[PDB]
Amino acid sequence: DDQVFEAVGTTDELSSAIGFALELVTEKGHTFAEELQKIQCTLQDVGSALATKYTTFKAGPILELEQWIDKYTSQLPPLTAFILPSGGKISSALHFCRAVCRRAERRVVPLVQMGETDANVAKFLNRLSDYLFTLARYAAMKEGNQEKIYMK
Amino acid sequence: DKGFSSTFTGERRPKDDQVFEAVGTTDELSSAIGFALELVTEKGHTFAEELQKIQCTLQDVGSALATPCSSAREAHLKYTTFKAGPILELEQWIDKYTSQLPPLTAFILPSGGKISSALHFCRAVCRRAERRVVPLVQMGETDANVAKFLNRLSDYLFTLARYAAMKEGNQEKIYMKN
Amino acid sequence: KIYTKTGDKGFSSTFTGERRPKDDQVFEAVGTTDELSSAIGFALELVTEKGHTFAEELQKIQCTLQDVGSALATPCSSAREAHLKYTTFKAGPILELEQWIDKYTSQLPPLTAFILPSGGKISSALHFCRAVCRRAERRVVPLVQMGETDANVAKFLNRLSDYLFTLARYAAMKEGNQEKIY
Ligand code: B12
Ligand code: B12
Ligand SMILES: Nc1ncnc2c1ncn2[C@@H]1O[C@H](COP(=O)(O)OP(=O)(O)OP(=O)(O)O)[C@@H](O)[C@H]1O
Ligand SMILES: C[C@H]1O[C@@H](n2cnc3c(N)ncnc32)[C@H](O)[C@@H]1O
Ligand SMILES: C[C@H]1O[C@@H](n2cnc3c(N)ncnc32)[C@H](O)[C@@H]1O
Ligand SMILES: [Mg+2]
Ligand SMILES: [Mg+2]
Repeated sequence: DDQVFEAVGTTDELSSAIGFALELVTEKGHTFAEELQKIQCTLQDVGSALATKYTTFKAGPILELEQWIDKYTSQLPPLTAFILPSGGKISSALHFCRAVCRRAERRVVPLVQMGETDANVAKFLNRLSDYLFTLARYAAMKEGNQEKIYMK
Repeated sequence: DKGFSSTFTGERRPKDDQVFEAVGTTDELSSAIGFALELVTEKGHTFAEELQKIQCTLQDVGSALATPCSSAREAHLKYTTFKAGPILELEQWIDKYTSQLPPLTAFILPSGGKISSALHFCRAVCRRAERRVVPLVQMGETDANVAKFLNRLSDYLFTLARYAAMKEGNQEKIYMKN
Repeated sequence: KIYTKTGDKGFSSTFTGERRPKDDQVFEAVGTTDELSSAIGFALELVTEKGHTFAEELQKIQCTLQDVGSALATPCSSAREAHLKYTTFKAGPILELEQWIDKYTSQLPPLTAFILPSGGKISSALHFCRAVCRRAERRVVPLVQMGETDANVAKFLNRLSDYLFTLARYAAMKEGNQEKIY
């Protein structure tokens, strides 16, 4: 079906964007680079899961992401408004990765609502967007960059 | 719910609604512009300020797209009506750059320095957003000025790409048949 | 002024004079093609040094993608409704792409594994180009199922994805980056 190819291509697109983003880390040894590579592998797993009456998609990564998300929010100031995308090359590419990921979630949702894919796949992509947002904020913080908010 | 989410007026729709594709593509555009902006190394450039104003305006179109006219109460009025001011700004800025650029006579390929390339990418993403917003406008659900703004933003990003290539002294590649 | 405002109400022109809404399948394939070309254009500027052959090949693909856009914007049905010519797409670029694919393929270690997009900035950037190129192919195949666009256009997008993948492996190899596996 053409819906499935669209889901798999958009998940591929997400993974490739994360790959480019990762190439933006200058110093090695950053734990979130390890996390982004684990996410790339999980993304290959959701791409396999989408091609099938639907295959079982392990719920493990969902908890992993949630744990990482709590880890980074614990170090961040409370955010209460919309931020403009910025805050270092890493943070910007991660916000682009975030938006691409939400496009992927929209491409997967019809398949889940039709019974052709495990709901855990959409749940994983939904939480992956929140992880991408919180991580962008954390990278901007660790570089000492503004985090510009607009309101009016 | 999972698979579902809400509009600013309280309508709960499945995550693949026209409005969610619209606001998400508006988000993708704002973020592409964000990376492009992180590519200006030298500070004080006025077009950095312009791209940031555009990011704000885009957050405003995001609110407009998330408030359908068919469900907009009175309190929501200030979001359904999208004043045309930002559009005029774009027109003015384009005129500003056009007086500084050589006359354009051929098809340009995306090129001309990292900023210029990033802006051509942003333009393509902008036109995708325009395609995702037009269905809402032609249905009566979002102010036409939003599509008008995105349509002019495509031309702004194009002339800005050209200006950046000029100021870096990089020469755009021209389309060549065969 | 360079803008006309004839698009301000959501409508636009194909190359046959027809006026369709901006969300039409032809405009979706033309835009996705436009986008792929711009992504290749940005990748083209991660080349550190001068005079790479694959940079010339990419700029050429860009030209060919302009020609793809032109073709896609000329739907065959409106071509016989408007008494226009046939608007063909030649096979030259596909055969060329296949040649370049062979040239790189023959130089890199075989691969049995699924690789993660990575391998340096050029490599990862070309993998992004590859995903976008596939999206273009997916936007074009409905147009050929309906008989509006020559099927060579789809085939060329499909061998362009193969070209970009093998070029990313080739860039990763020449850099000494190793593509990550899992
Ligand atoms: C879904 C799918 C995709 C999805 C998602 C895959 C993912 N998990 O990330 C997307 C769109 C991302 C994709 C991309 C690609 N894929 Co694909 N894909 C498939 C498909 C349908 C199943 C893959 C899968 O998930 N299997 C289950 C998981 C668990 O597989 P796996 O056990 O780990 O092992 C696989 C690989 O080792 C591969 N393998 C086996 N023999 C060979 C030989 C060669 C030369 C290669 C390269 C790989 C390979 O096949 C195994 C089974 O799928 C297969 C077709 C099939 N085999 O039925 C093609 C297939 C594996 N893909 C293929 C290709 C060509 C590619 C791309 C290079 C295409 C491109 N231009 O983008 C890229 C690879 C880049 C990358 N690594 O990201 C070819 C590989 C053979 C070849 N001619 O090179 C296959 C066999 C399709 C075909 N019939 O030609 N793909
Ligand atoms: C449409 C929409 C979007 C659109 C864009 C809207 C825009 N203008 O840019 C898109 C899809 C881009 C989006 C993205 C995000 N959003 Co949103 N979005 C909404 C929605 C449905 C309406 C927003 C709106 O335009 N309101 C009107 C404008 C004028 O309000 P405003 O005065 O400027 O004030 C708003 C902000 O202060 C916001 N706010 C309150 N708490 C928080 C917390 C955070 C972290 C943020 C970013 C904002 C925020 O709430 C106010 C009213 O909406 C609201 C839900 C709702 N309000 O019913 C969710 C909502 C604001 N979004 C939310 C989230 C989580 C996000 C994302 C982080 C999602 C993600 N993981 O990527 C990003 C943030 C992007 C950014 N800041 O750059 C949460 C925020 C609260 C929370 N739980 O943390 C909400 C409340 C939805 C929810 N129940 O989870 N969003
Ligand atoms: N948002 C878009 N996405 C994809 N293709 C488009 C889009 N808008 C226009 N097109 C196609 O590309 C061509 C150039 O678009 P262009 O923006 O120059 O004109 P327009 O938007 O129709 O009118 P205006 O001059 O008011 O912008 C059009 O003739 C049409 O083929
Ligand atoms: C923050 C707001 O974004 C919207 N929203 C929820 N999920 C997605 C998605 N995957 N893509 C785009 N927009 C989404 C909802 O309106 C939510 O309230
Ligand atoms: C690697 C797998 O990708 C699938 N495939 C082929 N073309 C596309 C495309 N444009 N987008 C997404 N998936 C595609 C094939 O079915 C193949 O098995
Ligand atoms: Mg236009
Ligand atoms: Mg024009």
